Amino acid sequence: GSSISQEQMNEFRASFNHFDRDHSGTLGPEEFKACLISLGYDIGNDPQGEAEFARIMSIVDPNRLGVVTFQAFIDFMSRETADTDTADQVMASFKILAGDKNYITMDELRRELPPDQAEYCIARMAPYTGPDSVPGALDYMSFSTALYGESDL
Repeated sequence: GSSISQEQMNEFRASFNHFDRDHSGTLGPEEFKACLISLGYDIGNDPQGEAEFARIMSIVDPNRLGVVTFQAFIDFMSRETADTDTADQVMASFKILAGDKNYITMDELRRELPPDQAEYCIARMAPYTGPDSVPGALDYMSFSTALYGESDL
């Protein structure tokens, strides 16, 4: 949980691919900086953008290679996306860990999003009372078609 959606990695890969027509797999510090703008970042020829870009280049390239890889900008994106989610990635992730069962426990889903994101998930996930049921059993498969946190929406 707390990660990229299918549509998110789509535009991330596409923008790096749009700017990196050489398919080197890496671009320069200015090229990748303008590549963020394509996603909606105010980081381009602005002194504030330069000030935060200075942080970014130090993370993706502490070796001062003078280049940034697709995976390297993702390394910091993973830190900023820590406190946010989308319905796509949260439902998708449960199926990976609960593919062994037909349901999820509150304990198991807390591994995916340990902060209050888990509590916000329990507040919508359908309850489970099947043969393998435990007091914290929730049917994640069911969540896709039914939720109760927004019953009056």
